[PDB]
Amino acid sequence: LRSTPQDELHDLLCVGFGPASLAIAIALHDALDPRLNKQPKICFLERQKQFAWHSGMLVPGSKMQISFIKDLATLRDPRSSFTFLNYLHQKGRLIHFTNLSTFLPARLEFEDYMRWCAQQFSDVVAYGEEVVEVIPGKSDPSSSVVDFFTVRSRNVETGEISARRTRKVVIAIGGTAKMPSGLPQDPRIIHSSKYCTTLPALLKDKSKPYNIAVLGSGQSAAEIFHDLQKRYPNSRTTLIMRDSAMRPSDDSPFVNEIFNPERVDKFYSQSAAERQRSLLADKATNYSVVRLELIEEIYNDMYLQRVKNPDETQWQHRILPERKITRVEHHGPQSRMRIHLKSSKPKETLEVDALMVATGYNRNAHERLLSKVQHLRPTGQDQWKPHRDYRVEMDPSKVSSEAGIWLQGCNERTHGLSDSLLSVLAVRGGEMVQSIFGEQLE
Amino acid sequence: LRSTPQDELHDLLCVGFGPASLAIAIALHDALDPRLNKQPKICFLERQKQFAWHSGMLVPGSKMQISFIKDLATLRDPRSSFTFLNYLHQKGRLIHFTNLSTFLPARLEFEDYMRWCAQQFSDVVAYGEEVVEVIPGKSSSVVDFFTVRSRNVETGEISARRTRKVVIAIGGTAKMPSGLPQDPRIIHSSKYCTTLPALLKDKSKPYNIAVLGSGQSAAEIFHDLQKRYPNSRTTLIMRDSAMRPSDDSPFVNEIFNPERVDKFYSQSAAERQRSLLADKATNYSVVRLELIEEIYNDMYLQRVKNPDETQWQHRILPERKITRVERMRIHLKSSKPKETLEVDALMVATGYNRNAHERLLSKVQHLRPTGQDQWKPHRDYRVEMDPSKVSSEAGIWLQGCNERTHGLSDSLLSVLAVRGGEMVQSIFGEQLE
Amino acid sequence: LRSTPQDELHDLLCVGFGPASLAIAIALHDALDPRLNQPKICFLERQKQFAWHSGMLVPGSKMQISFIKDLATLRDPRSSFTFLNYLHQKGRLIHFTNLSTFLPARLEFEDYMRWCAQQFSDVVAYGEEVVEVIPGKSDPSSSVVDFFTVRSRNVETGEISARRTRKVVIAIGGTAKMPSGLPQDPRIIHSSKYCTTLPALLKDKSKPYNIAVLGSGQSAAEIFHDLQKRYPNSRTTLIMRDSAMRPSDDSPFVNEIFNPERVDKFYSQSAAERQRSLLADKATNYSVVRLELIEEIYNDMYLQRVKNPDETQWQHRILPERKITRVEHHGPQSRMRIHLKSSKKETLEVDALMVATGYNRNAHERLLSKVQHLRPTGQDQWKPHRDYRVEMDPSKVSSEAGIWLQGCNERTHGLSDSLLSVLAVRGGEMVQSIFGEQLE
Amino acid sequence: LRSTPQDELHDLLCVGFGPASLAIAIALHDALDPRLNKQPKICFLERQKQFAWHSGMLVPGSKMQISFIKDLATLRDPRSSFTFLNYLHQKGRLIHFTNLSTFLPARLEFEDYMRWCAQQFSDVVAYGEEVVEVIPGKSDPSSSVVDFFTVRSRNVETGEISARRTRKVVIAIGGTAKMPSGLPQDPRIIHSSKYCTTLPALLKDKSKPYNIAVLGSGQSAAEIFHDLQKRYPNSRTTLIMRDSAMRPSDDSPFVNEIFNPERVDKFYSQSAAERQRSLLADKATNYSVVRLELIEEIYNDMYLQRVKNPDETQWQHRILPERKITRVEHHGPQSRMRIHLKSSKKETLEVDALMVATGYNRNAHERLLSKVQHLRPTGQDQWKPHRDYRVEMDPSKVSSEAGIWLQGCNERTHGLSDSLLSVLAVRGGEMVQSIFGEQLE
Ligand SMILES: Cc1cc2c(cc1C)N(C[C@H](O)[C@H](O)[C@H](O)COP(=O)(O)OP(=O)(O)OC[C@H]1O[C@@H](n3cnc4c(N)ncnc43)[C@H](O)[C@@H]1O)c1[nH]c(=O)[nH]c(=O)c1N2
Ligand SMILES: Cc1cc2c(cc1C)N(C[C@H](O)[C@H](O)[C@H](O)COP(=O)(O)OP(=O)(O)OC[C@H]1O[C@@H](n3cnc4c(N)ncnc43)[C@H](O)[C@@H]1O)c1[nH]c(=O)[nH]c(=O)c1N2
Ligand SMILES: Cc1cc2c(cc1C)N(C[C@H](O)[C@H](O)[C@H](O)COP(=O)(O)OP(=O)(O)OC[C@H]1O[C@@H](n3cnc4c(N)ncnc43)[C@H](O)[C@@H]1O)c1[nH]c(=O)[nH]c(=O)c1N2
Ligand SMILES: Cc1cc2c(cc1C)N(C[C@H](O)[C@H](O)[C@H](O)COP(=O)(O)OP(=O)(O)OC[C@H]1O[C@@H](n3cnc4c(N)ncnc43)[C@H](O)[C@@H]1O)c1[nH]c(=O)[nH]c(=O)c1N2
Ligand SMILES: NCCC[C@H](N)C(=O)O
Ligand SMILES: NCCC[C@H](N)C(=O)O
Ligand SMILES: NCCC[C@H](N)C(=O)O
Repeated sequence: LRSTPQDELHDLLCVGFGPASLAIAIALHDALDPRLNKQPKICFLERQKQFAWHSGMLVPGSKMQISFIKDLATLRDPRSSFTFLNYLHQKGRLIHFTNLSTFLPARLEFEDYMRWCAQQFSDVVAYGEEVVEVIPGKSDPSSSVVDFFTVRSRNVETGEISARRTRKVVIAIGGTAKMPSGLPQDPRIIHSSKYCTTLPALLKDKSKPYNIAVLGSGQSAAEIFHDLQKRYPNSRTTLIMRDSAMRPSDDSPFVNEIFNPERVDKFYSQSAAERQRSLLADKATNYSVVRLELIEEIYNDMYLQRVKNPDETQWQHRILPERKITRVEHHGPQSRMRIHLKSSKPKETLEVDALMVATGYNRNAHERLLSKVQHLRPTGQDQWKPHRDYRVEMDPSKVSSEAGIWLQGCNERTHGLSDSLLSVLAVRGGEMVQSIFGEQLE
Repeated sequence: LRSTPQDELHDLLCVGFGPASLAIAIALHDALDPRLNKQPKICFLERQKQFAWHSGMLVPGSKMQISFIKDLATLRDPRSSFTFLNYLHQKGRLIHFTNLSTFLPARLEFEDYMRWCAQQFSDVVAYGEEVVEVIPGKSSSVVDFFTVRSRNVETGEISARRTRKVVIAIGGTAKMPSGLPQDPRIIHSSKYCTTLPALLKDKSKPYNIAVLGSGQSAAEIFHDLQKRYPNSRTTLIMRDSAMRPSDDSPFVNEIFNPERVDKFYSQSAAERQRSLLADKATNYSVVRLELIEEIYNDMYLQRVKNPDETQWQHRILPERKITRVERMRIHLKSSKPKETLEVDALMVATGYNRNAHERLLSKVQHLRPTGQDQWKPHRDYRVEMDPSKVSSEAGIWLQGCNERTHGLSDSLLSVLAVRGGEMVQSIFGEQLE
Repeated sequence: LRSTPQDELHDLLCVGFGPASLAIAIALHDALDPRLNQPKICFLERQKQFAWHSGMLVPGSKMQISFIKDLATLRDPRSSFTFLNYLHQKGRLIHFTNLSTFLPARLEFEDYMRWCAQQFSDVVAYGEEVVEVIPGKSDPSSSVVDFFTVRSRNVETGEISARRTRKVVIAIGGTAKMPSGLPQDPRIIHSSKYCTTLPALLKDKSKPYNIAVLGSGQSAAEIFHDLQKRYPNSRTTLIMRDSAMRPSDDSPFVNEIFNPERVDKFYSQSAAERQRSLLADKATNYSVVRLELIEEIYNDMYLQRVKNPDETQWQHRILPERKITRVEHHGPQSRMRIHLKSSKKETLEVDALMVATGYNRNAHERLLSKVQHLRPTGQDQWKPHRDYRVEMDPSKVSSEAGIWLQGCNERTHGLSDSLLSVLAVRGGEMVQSIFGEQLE
Repeated sequence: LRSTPQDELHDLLCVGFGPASLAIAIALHDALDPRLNKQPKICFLERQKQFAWHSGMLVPGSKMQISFIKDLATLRDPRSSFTFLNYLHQKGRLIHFTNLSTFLPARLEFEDYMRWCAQQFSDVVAYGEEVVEVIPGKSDPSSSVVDFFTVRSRNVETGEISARRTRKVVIAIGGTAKMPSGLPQDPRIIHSSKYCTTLPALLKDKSKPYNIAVLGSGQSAAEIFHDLQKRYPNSRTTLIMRDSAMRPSDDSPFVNEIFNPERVDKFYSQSAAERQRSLLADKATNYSVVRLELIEEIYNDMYLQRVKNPDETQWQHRILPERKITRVEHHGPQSRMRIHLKSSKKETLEVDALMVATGYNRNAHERLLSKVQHLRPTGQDQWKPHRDYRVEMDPSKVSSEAGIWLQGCNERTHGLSDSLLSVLAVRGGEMVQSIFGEQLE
């Protein structure tokens, strides 16, 4: 994809360059390849200084939780140059991965696969750009009708505010860390999204006997609890969960069909109540769950401590189920905080050097980013309403049919449990290219 | 165990000789064995003509869903002669089972294990006897024994036995949808292997057979039908969108540990009810993952041959409910808050109710304390009796129907070895000291 | 690929259209595709349509090789002839993803190869059984051989036809191997003819036939296991010389001998090291069974032990360390009498004996008999170079003419030679060696 | 079992208190329990200061490679108190092990079970006792036939020599470390049997970037190669194997029937040629093989290194196949040795240690029995045990009330299960009937 001058009127601007935007960029490339099919002025803005995929949780040994066939191209076109298999071949690694007999690459490897993808679009991506607002624009003096948008971004290095004009906008900014409201702010209280990048700076000495607590019972909580035991081999770690136990993620094959690309149509057209009941019944596919293999390795590690000492209170690493944090003392010059625990049903204290908080994410950042254009929604809406093709509803007497804003990655409530994942990314990128660029390339 | 003359006043009579009563019999044997602990008058009444474990569902290839370590003795005393490993050694099969490298024996094999246990108690078990009522007795207004009346299934004659203590261990009764009519071609899962072959005699005919439900039994029946009638057209009808996997992940699975019954029983009703609901995936409306996948590959091969799933020989109809049954004509609607199948048979795999003891005890429920509409079992499974109406040497115990008070392990094999031990100490404890 | 008129001088004629030749046609197609980067080519195939070992497409049989080792992906994952691309064209890619397996059903993997093969219909002549490769000399003044005449028998009409080509590839797989001393009888059927021939012999699926199976490898286990479902009342007997079925090896360090990049290193080794290396890796391919199938068969036997502790009474039995000493097959009797002795006093009466004893890969020697005098003086076997071209006497054969062997070269090229393992990459090298300079 | 006074004439003296002898003592207990069936003078001598099972190879995370049902009692009688399942019950862990859902306990745990068994026989076991010779004895001067043996043991603490008299002797001494001949003696060259016990004493600082080499391709080499990478996370380890690859151990179910106890009869009665051919064809069940799960993990580790750098030669931890050591230079002050390698059809490594995982020889019984070697029948140069493991003696030189039995060193005559735990439970039973059968009847 060729770059467009920054001051020119773009056909599309995407906010964020994570996998969701990357799959749009790939799909456009493939849609423009005569070899694969029957140029738009595009750019991408990403706040990070270079492409990176959840680097705070690139835990040593952590694995993907989705078949590599669900990559950024293969489900739309296995012939694409951006398949995961073509990447291995380009690296001289395909025969070697074949002998792994796994559908589950290491997270480190799949991120390098996406880095290999992203770097081929570097001419159309501006890194170190934090988008802060979308502002309406009207190109014609005669009309009060909005027919473009001005996107404003702050450069993370200079702080300078730059402005770009585009006819259409995509918001693909993933999630922001979700914290329990009652925890106080403190350098020693670190969300899972920043585990690998900040906790080593906080606890520099790998051999010191730190007390480190982990809050949560889902995949990130189990991976952090397990990694800590290897990363700090002399530590005393504690897993604090509201649930009675870690529970297994569900990717049994019939259940897993809710993630098929062709289900988005059927999910979207069902009623709101039916959608919420469906999301709840399938909660075990994605939320507050741990891969069984990790459950079993952690259970075996607990069992070995039981062999060595039958008294669980003396174990080096413990799990405290059905617990909730009632108070955290974080004042004073001392190394450690005092966490107060009660049962999580409708006394005990831990002194810890750090509390890792694995409570997931919110996906509501588009509301702050779009506030200066929310007066363009149809009358009476307090939320953005994406259509099946992901374009939000605008008042048609206020917005031209040539302008629009699309949302990506935050539509689980309307489009299904695959919306925030990689599951439908290859196909969605294709649908998006037809939606945003169809008539232009036709 | 030696027999007691039928006309004598027993120390204990157990109603039903399924695994729960068998473990009680085994625990008593071990309690009386000097090798294991350095005789009470007992007897068992069983409706079936001989020992059998869910004979309607011994489908070919069906496996146990619980480790063989959870047999009728091992968790209580690994040295017992009634362990599953001791049974295999007695059969000359222990080295061969070792090499299977499985904790989950065939259900056919596990039934044989318990049959082998049961035959060692043949002298105290009366088979072909349907208990029909438990009546109070007064040896005064204080009740100090119970008269248990049973109908012989062969003669129909009503026999009567007197006992100081009674155990009700009668498992469950088939739970049916209220809207199904009575017809020989509508069969609960409990009678699948024993009744459907007599109905569908010719294995090669193109029968249409429907299977109702989405749990382990529905999947086993659905899958077995395709092998048993290879030209049939089968349909699995589920209210749910998919079969879901059973959970025995190791931390979740500790709720079935024997020492958790103490903590579970002492929790409040609300905590017990919420605990049961969150752990529902361990036992209800769930299928062993291996079977889900096996069935999925079978669907996949049909997809290879025909991309149109509506033309497939064997189908799954998710999110459906039966609205009427009129070959029978099944009418289906969506199960969310006009389809028809014509079927030669309807298999109904909807589980069980365990409330059959209430009718069996109806004539003694006036001995409960004032204001009770249900039997209230204590931790040791003894039901509360009015202390001014029933002597303390008399009482009634419930087994297998106490999930609400004692946890999800109550109707399963999980805690039987240990529970038998508690039951023998509960019921015969002071007698043996 | 466009067809070449039959009477014209071809650049390449391949004998056989199985997977080995199929990887060649796909490779040449891709070499000519501008997205990824015409010779006069034709393929002759004895079968009337494309088919891959149809006698052993037993129900539930699975591949023993990763779908990644299909006919294109290791050479170019972008090719249109990949297995993942096949699934996508059939609208089945998402459903296969949820299978979570690298091992498709053999029935499915054959449909993928048929789907590929159908795109070359214009350059494949089916129903043509090649019978000889004859020398040709274009110049009456020269004694030099510079083209070859391939004669093929029409399987329907019996008519013989001749096609001329400068270069020949022999890609004809293997021939059924039978133990000498078994006699010929319609009730004695090699594994290669199981699905196509046994139903014609034993028509009644419910009759209590006695059926014996000879061998201890993958096909023997699959036939033994399939018979029990196909004839549910039968008595089956698996007769093995070995003491037990042994598991096939695709553990990851060992499995690298099948890497495409091992063909160079293996080939450059001496005969002794090559003969020794093949021997040490026998468990990857010969007289071995998929562990999962071993475990299933074992579970079936254990259940019979639950039902009856006397092994002699079992419906289905395995007889280890046995050899067949004699077969009585004349007489009006439906059944044969197989006489057994230990292989270090048994008779079986059987309605059929299935023989799962593998293949020989020497059939090209008869097909090349009329050109073997072009070999260098003193050779008794065709000597394939690294690029699979056989050594010819350079004073007898022009440098523009040659013959290549495919699939029969394990002795020089390693255990992957007769499998699907290196076909994608080998198809590509073959196109470079045969057509490289032409496409310059 | 009740102890017998040291100076008295014993019925049985066992050299060694490892698993083979432990199953015999357990079997004798169970034979004497009226609870299990319808006391002989016994004592056990063990060189180690207390019971231990290959503690040099109790690698963290190491698993058993045999189902727990093949413990020290269960195949002979599941009702014994010495079963693995009963041990868990005594330790209050049975339900917790059940939820593990594995037939393969940790090596750490299974050793603890045998320690739990062994401690119940502490009264008949003399630890720290190295038996050095067995000496013929004649109770009647005028008769020329031997009817007892004197077993002499050296105390590892004091050096004091102790002699004990017995009518029957069992030799159950496991193996001695087998080293390749061309390797020299050096403290930085340590056999695998001494890994956990010696290597940390050599390489004290776990964080320095040591070069450590491992020689071999079987289970022990892979276990040590994998463990070094976690134990010394900054080290560079090298696995050197003569074979081209690590190969999976075979315990598939039909092949695995060779370890069934009832097969010992059929195997023993085969001719030497058939037995030698049988051992070779089933070699992948026990020799130069690694548990598949470990192979796959080591392979995943190599693959991740390939992800980080495609050039193998720059990798931290490497595997060098089809290699042989042609020379080791180890003289001088330089901390590292120089290993010289050639293909096994000029490469050199500087190493701080060479771990040698080359298995064992089981011929130590010949030196120990040298002073009784003249009692064998004429023309034998090796001890030949009968099916019941009793060695052949000249019947004119030794009374029938006396004899010597071998345990664990009889693979050649009794099958691949002989050196393992596979038949210990049943064999212990046969041994008590052979040695004490008439005595208890
Ligand atoms: C540790 C961990 C592990 C997994 C997963 C999450 C996490 C945290 N996921 C789910 C995950 O959401 C998914 O893998 C993708 O990251 C979805 O990509 P998105 O593009 O929607 O956003 P994502 O968070 O990937 O990327 C969003 C981008 O937007 C940028 N951005 C934010 N604000 C901006 C602004 N104001 N201006 C410009 N740019 C901005 C961010 O920097 C980021 O680069 C997953 N899914 C799956 O299918 N399989 C799996 O195995 C996993 N595993
Ligand atoms: C098909 C199937 C498969 C499984 C299971 C159930 C079913 C239906 N279960 C759970 C099952 O309930 C449990 O294994 C035991 O059978 C419970 O034993 P009870 O004897 O308490 O009931 P159960 O039904 O076993 O026994 C009750 C007995 O009383 C008799 N009876 C009833 N009424 C009577 C009367 N009025 N008079 C005299 N006798 C009477 C009955 O005939 C029966 O023999 C299971 N659990 C587990 O832990 N692991 C597993 O894998 C499975 N698998
Ligand atoms: C039951 C079974 C199962 C498997 C396998 C074989 C068998 C029999 N194979 C091994 C097999 O060799 C391989 O898969 C490929 O078929 C190799 O194909 P070839 O083209 O080399 O010849 P192959 O035998 O496939 O086909 C050669 C073709 O040549 C044609 N032909 C022969 N002689 C002729 C003549 N005289 N005139 C004209 N045409 C002629 C034949 O008709 C045939 O179609 C396998 N491999 C693998 O990599 N993974 C696996 O899981 C398996 N599984
Ligand atoms: C690291 C490792 C791991 C395993 C195994 C071996 C090794 C090295 N084995 C095989 C192993 O040989 C077997 O488990 C038992 O050790 C066999 O016991 P032995 O009694 O033959 O003695 P073993 O070799 O156990 O012990 C012999 C004893 O004799 C003593 N002794 C020696 N000489 C003496 C003397 N001169 N005087 C006094 N005492 C003396 C020694 O001190 C020692 O205690 C195994 N098997 C299996 O079935 N499953 C498995 O998973 C494994 N795993
Ligand atoms: N959390 C990851 C879920 C991935 C999903 N099961 C899929 O197969 O697409
Ligand atoms: N017969 C199967 C050979 C496949 C080979 N192990 C491979 O991985 O290429
Ligand atoms: N090397 C350990 C051998 C274990 C053996 N396969 C058995 O089943 O006894």
